[PDB]
Amino acid sequence: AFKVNQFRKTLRHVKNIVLRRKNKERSLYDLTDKEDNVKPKTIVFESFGGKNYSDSPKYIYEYMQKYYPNYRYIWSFKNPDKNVVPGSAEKVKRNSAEYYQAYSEASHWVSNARTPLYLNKKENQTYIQTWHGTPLKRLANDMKVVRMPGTTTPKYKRNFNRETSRWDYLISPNRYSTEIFRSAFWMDEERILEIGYPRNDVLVNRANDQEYLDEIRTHLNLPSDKKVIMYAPTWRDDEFVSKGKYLFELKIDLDNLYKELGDDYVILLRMAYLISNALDLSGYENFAIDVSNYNDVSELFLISDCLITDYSSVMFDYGILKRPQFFFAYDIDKYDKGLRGFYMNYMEDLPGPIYTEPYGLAKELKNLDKVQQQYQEKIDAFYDRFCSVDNGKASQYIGDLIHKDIKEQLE
Amino acid sequence: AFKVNQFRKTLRHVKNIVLRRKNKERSLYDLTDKEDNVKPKTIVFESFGGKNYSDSPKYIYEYMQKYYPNYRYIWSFKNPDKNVVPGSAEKVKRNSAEYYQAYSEASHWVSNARTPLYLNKKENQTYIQTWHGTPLKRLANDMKVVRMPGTTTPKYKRNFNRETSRWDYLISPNRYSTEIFRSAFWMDEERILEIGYPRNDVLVNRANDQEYLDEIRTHLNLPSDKKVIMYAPTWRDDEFVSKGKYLFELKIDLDNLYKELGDDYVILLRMAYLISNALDLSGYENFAIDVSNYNDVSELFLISDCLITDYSSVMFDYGILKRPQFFFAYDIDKYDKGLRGFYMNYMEDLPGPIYTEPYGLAKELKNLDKVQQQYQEKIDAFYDRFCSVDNGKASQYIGDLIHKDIKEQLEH
Amino acid sequence: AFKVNQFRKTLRHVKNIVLRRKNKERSLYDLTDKEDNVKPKTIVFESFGGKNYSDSPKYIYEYMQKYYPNYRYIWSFKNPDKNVVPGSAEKVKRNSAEYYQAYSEASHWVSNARTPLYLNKKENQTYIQTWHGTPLKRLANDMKVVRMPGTTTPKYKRNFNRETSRWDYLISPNRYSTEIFRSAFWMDEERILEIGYPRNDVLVNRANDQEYLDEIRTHLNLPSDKKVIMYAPTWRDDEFVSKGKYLFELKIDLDNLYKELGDDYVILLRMAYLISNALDLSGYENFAIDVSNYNDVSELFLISDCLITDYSSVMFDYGILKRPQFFFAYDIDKYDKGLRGFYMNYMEDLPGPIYTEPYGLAKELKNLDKVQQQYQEKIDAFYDRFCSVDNGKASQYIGDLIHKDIKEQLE
Amino acid sequence: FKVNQFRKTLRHVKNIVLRRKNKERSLYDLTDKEDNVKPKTIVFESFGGKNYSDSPKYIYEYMQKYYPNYRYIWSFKNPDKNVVPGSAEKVKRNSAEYYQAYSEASHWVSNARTPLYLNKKENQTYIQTWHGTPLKRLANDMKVVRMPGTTTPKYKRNFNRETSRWDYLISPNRYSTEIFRSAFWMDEERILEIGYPRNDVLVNRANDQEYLDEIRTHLNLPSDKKVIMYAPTWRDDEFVSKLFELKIDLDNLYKELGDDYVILLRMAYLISNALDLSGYENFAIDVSNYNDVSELFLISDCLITDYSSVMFDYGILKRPQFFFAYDIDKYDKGLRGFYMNYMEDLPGPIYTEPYGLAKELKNLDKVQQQYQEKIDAFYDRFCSVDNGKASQYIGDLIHKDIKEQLE
Ligand SMILES: O=C(O)CN(CCN(CC(=O)O)CC(=O)O)CC(=O)O
Ligand SMILES: O=C(O)CN(CCN(CC(=O)O)CC(=O)O)CC(=O)O
Ligand SMILES: [Cl-]
Ligand SMILES: [Cl-]
Ligand SMILES: [Cl-]
Ligand SMILES: [Cl-]
Ligand SMILES: [Cl-]
Ligand SMILES: [Cl-]
Ligand SMILES: [Cl-]
Ligand SMILES: [Cl-]
Ligand SMILES: [Cl-]
Ligand SMILES: [Cl-]
Ligand SMILES: [Cl-]
Ligand SMILES: [Cl-]
Ligand SMILES: [Cl-]
Ligand SMILES: [Cl-]
Ligand SMILES: [Cl-]
Ligand SMILES: [Cl-]
Ligand SMILES: [Cl-]
Ligand SMILES: [Cl-]
Repeated sequence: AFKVNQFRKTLRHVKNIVLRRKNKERSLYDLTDKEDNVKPKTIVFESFGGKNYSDSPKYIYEYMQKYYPNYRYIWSFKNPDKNVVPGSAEKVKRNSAEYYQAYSEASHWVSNARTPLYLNKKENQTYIQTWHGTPLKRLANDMKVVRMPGTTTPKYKRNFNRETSRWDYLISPNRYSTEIFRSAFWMDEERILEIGYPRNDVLVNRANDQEYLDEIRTHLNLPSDKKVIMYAPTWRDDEFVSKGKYLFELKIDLDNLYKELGDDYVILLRMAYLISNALDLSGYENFAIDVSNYNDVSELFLISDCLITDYSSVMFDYGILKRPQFFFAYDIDKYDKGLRGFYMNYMEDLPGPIYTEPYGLAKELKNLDKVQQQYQEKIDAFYDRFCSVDNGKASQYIGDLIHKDIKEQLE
Repeated sequence: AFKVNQFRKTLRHVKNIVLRRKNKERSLYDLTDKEDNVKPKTIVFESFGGKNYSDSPKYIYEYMQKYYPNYRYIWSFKNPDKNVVPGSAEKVKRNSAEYYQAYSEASHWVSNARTPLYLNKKENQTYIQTWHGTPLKRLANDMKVVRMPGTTTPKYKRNFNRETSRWDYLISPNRYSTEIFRSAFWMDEERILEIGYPRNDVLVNRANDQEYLDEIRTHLNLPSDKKVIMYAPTWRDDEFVSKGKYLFELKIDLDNLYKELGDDYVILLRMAYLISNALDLSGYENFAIDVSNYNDVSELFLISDCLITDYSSVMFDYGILKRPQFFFAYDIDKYDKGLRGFYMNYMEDLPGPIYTEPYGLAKELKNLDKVQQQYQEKIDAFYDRFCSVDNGKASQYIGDLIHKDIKEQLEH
Repeated sequence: AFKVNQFRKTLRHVKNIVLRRKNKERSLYDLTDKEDNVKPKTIVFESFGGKNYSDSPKYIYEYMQKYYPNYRYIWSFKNPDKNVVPGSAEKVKRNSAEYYQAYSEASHWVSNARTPLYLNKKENQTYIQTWHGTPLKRLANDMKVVRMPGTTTPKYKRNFNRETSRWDYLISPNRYSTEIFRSAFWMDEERILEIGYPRNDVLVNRANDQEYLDEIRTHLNLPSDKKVIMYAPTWRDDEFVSKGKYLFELKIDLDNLYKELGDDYVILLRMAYLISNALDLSGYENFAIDVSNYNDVSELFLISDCLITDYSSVMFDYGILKRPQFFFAYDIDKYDKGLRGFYMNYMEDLPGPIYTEPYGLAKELKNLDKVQQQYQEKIDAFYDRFCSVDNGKASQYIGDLIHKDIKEQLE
Repeated sequence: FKVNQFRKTLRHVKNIVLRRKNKERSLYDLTDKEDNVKPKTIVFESFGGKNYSDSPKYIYEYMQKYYPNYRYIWSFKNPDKNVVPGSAEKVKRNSAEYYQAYSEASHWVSNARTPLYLNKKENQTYIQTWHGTPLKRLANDMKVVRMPGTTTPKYKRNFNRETSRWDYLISPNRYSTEIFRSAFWMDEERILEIGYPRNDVLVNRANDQEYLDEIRTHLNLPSDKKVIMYAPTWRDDEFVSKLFELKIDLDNLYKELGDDYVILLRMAYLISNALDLSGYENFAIDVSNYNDVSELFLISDCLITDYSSVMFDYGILKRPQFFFAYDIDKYDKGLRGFYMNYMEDLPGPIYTEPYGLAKELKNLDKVQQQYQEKIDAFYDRFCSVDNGKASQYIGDLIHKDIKEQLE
């Protein structure tokens, strides 16, 4: 009478219930997850595995809120109380009974990072995967070796693969990424929507919306007369030391930037969360504004006159605006010398100069116009390759597609 | 008080019974295994995860068959039928119900390699570990990376440490080794018995027993008029290609060795189980003798006039005989250039010459006595550092220790 | 070492879970129930094995609702949606996860009948048994033969003894009952609270509460000028015939009772659940009121000018009111001729006449004050033996015992 | 994965881990498939394994001669204390070997009930010889059974379960058949009226003077003396003091008959080792533990019994019987709790005092004429059926049965 798989689960759950394991919520879900639980107008959102309300899901959501308030919107979070969601969406805490109800019921899953393999994406449901940016470093399959603790390359890749096979829909911002995903994610071009990122929507539809460039600016208490510079270096293992209490000042040399640019500029510093609540910005008030904790990074872009980064997929997002970029790669030699661990030729076809010391960077920074002119060539070359595909309608395209998928399911 | 461990095993075992899983024998054992099971006069032996009747545990056991024949002797094998054990030992097949009774009951485990962590070594029993050679490559905790599929370096070292912590006694051949075990295996000097390897007993006790040497030689159908070169390279992953059906002839070049040394010598080829049954010694009959499957390596050392290896710990055992050794390291370049990946300075303090090419090896082999004087300096020095401790009396020291351990247990 | 009792339960539970047995809830309970589940201020109630909200456990629960609202009250039923409980108590259905949780946590059980042997009464827990009436017929240990199916006399006695051994306190109404309980129940005088029946409080406290008599009288649509007779015979197996679709009219002859008293009296029939829904009362309306399903038997006693019974322990409770009783023992012949199957001498020391034919009865029932005087002797003697204990503070004594018992534990 | 197999599976996990003794049984229950049956294996047991005796014996002895070729198995409580001739191997009850035997056999031969935890598959032919013509009513025909631990309905139920598995049931007479068809819930089609295999030697040997001689000197009996057998059934009433001499008055019998007779006492196993027979040496022989009872009847010139089914066996020899019913009042005054009319149609006199009994015993030949009538009426009602070829009939039937299975 009893099937073998149900049995294995039946025991697992007996063990979680009697030993008071916290995963009892999960095992129950495994036993009772039926293809019949799906409610065609329940859609579940989650971004970066629950840290945020943010990114492509946010916008795919905000659009679907203005055009179909009639559906049941659920968001998932690590700490639902510490997040704020506009509209009629209800929120669920990761790993609670509600969390699993939601994922079981939903006809659609919107997400921008991997969702856990312990969740059944039934053949009954559509998992739309937006991902979170054009790749610069190699990921998934294309990685060579991965000495990540607790997990080995083959196992890590087997698992990443089990997860992409669940992607009914994978978004792409460009053929560069489409070409890449196909190999890296074990995808079939059939399922890749080359429609651009919904989070990048507002880079197209608002680049000139002054009352809105002003909300952002006066939200951050930014000076009335000063142009904006964003700096966003990627995380580097290296630089962590001594409990993470007192850091050494940024290599970009802040005291310098204050001397050279303090009159004409202000610098939005966007660091990793560990450098940030370790950074003392005493006596840089109204010059360096810490911006690492700001929810929506696309808004930061809209108000920036240029973007200093190093090895980061954000250059591909900012490029939509065709503004100048500088690449402050002080540790470019420690990074393989001439590394092909990069899907692109970093040494040639990015839209700005590569600086290793931060002083000719600052000087150059004085006159943006000379840089915009000098590099207009490489900046447009960049815009056609990696940015020429966003409509401003990406949130629309996905949201509509959902809707469409859910009229059919309504027959 | 609810016993949360006992619960986890009753479930696991219910699972194995209902699903017809083969580990059902294992999970019963785990559920039911009490200290009260141990029979002070039961002793288990296993060598190389149950592949052989061989090595230290063989000798530790042969000694005991002769001086304490009244204890219950159980040997463990992957395939007991395909193994022949002298004396009174009963044999158990691994992962069979008897395998488990035998380890549950035994007051002493003897092994020369790792025994599985699913077996419970109660506070009640004594796990004596002999290991299987003086370390040259670095092992266990001393390793840097281990891209061994299925397991990550931390979780492999974790497990190893789990195993060594169960070693009540660990045998050692030399102060060199001891220093290393204490680190590589997480050992406390208290538990190390620097007494030499029981398997190396015959290398001392019988090295000049002519009649015994002759049983070994004629058991191997060797010429009478010819001296013996043994060749034992280690396993190389690199050299594997094409299903393991037709290897390329050994780098040592048999054809050349034949021309050069065919008149005075015969060469004993001791390879890995794979390079062996791919080899075609057609037309090297009575010169190249395949000897890969010969159960007792120590008997081979005894009849061997010199040894050729590369990076093997067998060089430390054969050193006991103060005979010549050549090191054909054809691929020394592809092993890190200058590799401290060894506990010793491989380029300097070993008992013979290092050859990267097999042709000047052959020549140098034509006159063993020159090599023996040329290197008597180094051969002796290598003996003082790695072989000085072997008594000949090592199966005795373990045999004794055990019996002495098991009178104590037959009183209070 | 190996905990064998636990092993036995783990196997049992594994068995129920895999086979989809309804008792899986029970066996989980047995495996996990532990002394530390007991919340000192949780108290379970149940009456007659979960049939009602009624009897002593009710009058205990209602008293603690007034003076000790702070505690957690749980009531147990077969069908909780079909029972109504005033106050703060939660209702658990029998044999359900919440029922077992309830008995696992409670510091005190209250019941008036036997509670199942599969519930563990930990040393931790105080089990109060109020029982449900002064014995007439002989019960438990004092029985001679019990040919009840599937179970032999020894095995029945063994299980009853198992139950009484967990009664931490047993209520008794009179020395006569104590004498008996002590033997029939294998009880220690020490554990017998001889305080009367809580369910019988109102017969002391409220006999004269003219406004309360009325709520009860108009609850039953009783005519105004008419006096009230209550007939309540015990169940007789012999009489059951024909699936229970049509009984031969009651031996008491309602047709006659109408002609004789249909002007002055109304008669309240309290019968067994099978005789009651087989009774045709066409044309006895406003004379014969079926009152079998009435929830509170004491309220009926209060408004009863006299009780007609036969071999029931109700004669004992109704005695507190010192009103007249008639014993219509039509079948006294069949019951042994001269049976000592009764703890008391039925033939001699009861508070009224033994009629074996219902015609003399009716006549006598015409003039009630003549009966009252004729027996005001036998009636007082009976009240001095069986009813002289109830101060109507019985519900209180128990509530305060519990409340005291659970102050001690809170330290 | 079946629900029945899962229940057994769990049971065995329990028995094995708790080292219960029924581990041997739960295993049997798990692995017992129809495929285990070996057509030429036959199991014998008599009285639940206390003996090598009775009908199963004679069926076995007969097949030991005409079919030495089959595998014969006998089941005992204490195999090391029983002597079995011929090829048969033996099994101890509730051992691995016992469940083997019973799973493997194509035929079970027994004379009393065999346990319900044993699986009688469609594959197997269970033959019940039972053990005697009923005088006390049994099984379904019982009124009340206050046997401790169990209830009348649950007892009749379990018995009905056992008889439902008797493929063949043996019967000594129409009178028994009548009673079996009702008392054991039996089909008349399944009853073989052939008489008792164990009575075979009462027909075939009664005049074998050399056999009679072995039996007689086996017991060290005197040569000039005739032989009386006394076989009073058991009475619960009479157990006391963890005894009092027999109500038959051995002293009197020794006085009145000691010079012509010798008296064989066949008692219940409990009165046997409470009896002191000092000073009756060579008059009263205790014969209560003698393995074979048909050999006793053979050498008995008469039988003194009371309420026992042995009168029906001994009848075959048309010899005088006596019925010392000293306590026939306690036994219900006039009880029809008997299938027959005791007070009438039995082959002998009902005595209630032992003294007129002793006198009548003096001259057997006069007893034998006085009663020739009633003795014949008795041989005709209850013993006419016995061929002396019963053992033969089963033996062959089994042989005849297992030539079929062999195709
Ligand atoms: O019978 C089990 O529940 C326990 N088993 C089986 C594995 N468990 C672990 C799990 O929860 O994933 C479950 C199982 O696979 O049935 C072994 C374990 O505890 O490590
Ligand atoms: O009843 C059974 O299913 C078997 N067990 C009981 C089954 N339970 C224990 C219990 O119900 O008493 C656990 C198990 O399935 O064995 C009794 C036996 O030995 O015949
Ligand atoms: Cl829906
Ligand atoms: Cl022992
Ligand atoms: Cl094998
Ligand atoms: Cl460990
Ligand atoms: Cl080797
Ligand atoms: Cl358990
Ligand atoms: Cl509490
Ligand atoms: Cl309900
Ligand atoms: Cl309610
Ligand atoms: Cl009562
Ligand atoms: Cl009526
Ligand atoms: Cl099934
Ligand atoms: Cl069983
Ligand atoms: Cl066969
Ligand atoms: Cl029987
Ligand atoms: Cl059966
Ligand atoms: Cl019988
Ligand atoms: Cl006597």
